[PDB]
Amino acid sequence: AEEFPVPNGFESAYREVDGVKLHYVKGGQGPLVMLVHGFGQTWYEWHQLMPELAKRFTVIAPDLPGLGQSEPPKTGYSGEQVAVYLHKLARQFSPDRPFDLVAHDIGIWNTYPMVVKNQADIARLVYMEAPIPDARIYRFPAFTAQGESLVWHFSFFAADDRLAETLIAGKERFFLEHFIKSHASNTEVFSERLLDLYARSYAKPHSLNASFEYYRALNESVRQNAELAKTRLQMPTMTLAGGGHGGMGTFQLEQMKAYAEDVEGHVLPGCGHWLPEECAAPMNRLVIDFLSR
Amino acid sequence: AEEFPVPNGFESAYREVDGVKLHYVKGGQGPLVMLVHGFGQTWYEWHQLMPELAKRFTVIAPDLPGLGQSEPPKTGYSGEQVAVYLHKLARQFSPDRPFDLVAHDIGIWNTYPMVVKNQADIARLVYMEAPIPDARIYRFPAFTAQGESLVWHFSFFAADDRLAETLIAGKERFFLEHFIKSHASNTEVFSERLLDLYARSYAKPHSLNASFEYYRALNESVRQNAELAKTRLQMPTMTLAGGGHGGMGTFQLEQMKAYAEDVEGHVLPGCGHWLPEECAAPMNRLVIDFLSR
Ligand SMILES: CCCC[C@H](O)CO
Repeated sequence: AEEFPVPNGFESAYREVDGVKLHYVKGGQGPLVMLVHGFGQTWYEWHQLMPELAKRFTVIAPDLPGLGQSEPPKTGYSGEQVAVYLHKLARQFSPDRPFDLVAHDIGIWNTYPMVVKNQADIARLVYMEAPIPDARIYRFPAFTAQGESLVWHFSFFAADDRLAETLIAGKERFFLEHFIKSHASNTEVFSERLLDLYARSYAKPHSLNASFEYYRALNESVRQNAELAKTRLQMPTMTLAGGGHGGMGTFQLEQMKAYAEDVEGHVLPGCGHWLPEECAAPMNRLVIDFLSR
Repeated sequence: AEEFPVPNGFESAYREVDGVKLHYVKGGQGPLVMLVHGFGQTWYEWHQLMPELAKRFTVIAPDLPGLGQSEPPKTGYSGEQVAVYLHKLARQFSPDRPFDLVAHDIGIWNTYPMVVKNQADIARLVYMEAPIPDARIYRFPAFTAQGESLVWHFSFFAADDRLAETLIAGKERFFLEHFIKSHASNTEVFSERLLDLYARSYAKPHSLNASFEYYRALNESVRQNAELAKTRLQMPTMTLAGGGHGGMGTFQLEQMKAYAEDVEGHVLPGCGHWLPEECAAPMNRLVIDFLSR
């Protein structure tokens, strides 16, 4: 049983990594590109980009531990722990060459440590729409003159007593629609069918919990990254962010400038947080061209 | 019926003010002091302080519009709108003499405009444990290096689509225990029995909604107060804040200095947001002494 439909020419498969059964969707030929999703979503956010990339690359899109059809991590949900699973998965398919990495939202949190610790393994890097966990996150405001802020959910999701699971259970589809649309410019791309699919996936009890455990580990991830960031990133890097409602704007590139020597950035007007779906055509073009250099 | 037990020698009654039936508890004799509660609670938070004050004052403790046993406001939930109800209620009992005011949490939001617009009616003022709505509220962080921030709930409660009521309805007792304890230093005073009492009151559907409408009106109150604050407060004022987990600390006094000519402030160590219950002895003493000047 597949939670989401597989594109023609791709296969849905699993690999055991350190005792954890990881789900992924894979297709194409050539050097490896790994695409890593974020919160509220699964591998499927990449389903429009995948067949285009597959003309030039071997493409793998895993479900993050605990999410989609992947088993929860057996170590923990901090960025360093999760990055081990993703790094070892990629290396199963690209043992002798460096691979490319594209990540969105918490996919960034879950890959940054393996990028900085294994720089020779990473040919090119694309990061979109999330802060790397560092002290900058403590400056985002709780409330705005226009209403709810961008990241008040950091506290909601990190709270103890299973606050988020307890309040959201039974209302998973309702909450996810609110959350997605509050962070979107182009809400029309999120059809009832698409929202149904994403909601059913993250509503699995272990997935609903896994979702928030990433946030419960965020402060630990920040502390981890304070040490890791002493080593700058050397590989060619591109950042993308949305310039419309829900987007990170200039923050993405400005933060990345502190981490990478060789970085170019784009802000996409008329697009919010969910770039692969809200602004598929220009986002896909920018990623494809950057990786094809 | 009575949601909370009246202290001996006090009466529970109602007064219609501009078409809205307000509930209050009243006792004692002498000059009038009005005690105004905050979010998650009702007049009952004052029930330990009330007998002591009643030896020297006529004491009234109303339920805020829509909360406890008071009807929702008919105008709106902004600070200026709600303050009219409270000012008129007080002046019914003290038409020819100024009265004293003690306010906690959103009790501050709902009284500040009537204090500034009717300064001669207010003899002495005590404010505790919340910001006066102004530009400073936009500087509070969404997330902290320790975990959930003090006021991330501002965004949760203000969110469109009735997000908060939809998630919290039917889980009111769970939510309130988490909210209260997470804002406390001395959590032990919040017995299951006491939490049962508070939760039953705010679980009334009109009360759960009313609670959040105060936050949906917060930006309006900020705009209102930008004009009002052009006139400084002239009457003797005292601020209190908790110095422990969940408390406002030095912020309370520092903000009040911008608003008042004559102000003294105290931070109570080992006490969080819920001063009358967490630290009844020192808080009650500070209030009684200040008013008895
Ligand atoms: C909305 C910007 C991205 C920040 C985090 O990844 C939120 O889940």
